[PDB]
Amino acid sequence: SDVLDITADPTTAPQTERMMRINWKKWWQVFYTVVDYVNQIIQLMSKRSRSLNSAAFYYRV
Repeated sequence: SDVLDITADPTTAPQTERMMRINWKKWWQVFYTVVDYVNQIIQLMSKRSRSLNSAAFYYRV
């Protein structure tokens, strides 16, 4: 497919190892996503100077 775009797909390995690694990467990716999410709030904090009511949205509800 394409000009050598797909020339490394047939690893032909129906093994639980790689599959479980994908399962682990799914958790691992969202684990850094939840961090990035909070990090984004910290970026928002810069555009929304004085984010006391924002960060403490818990008590705001």
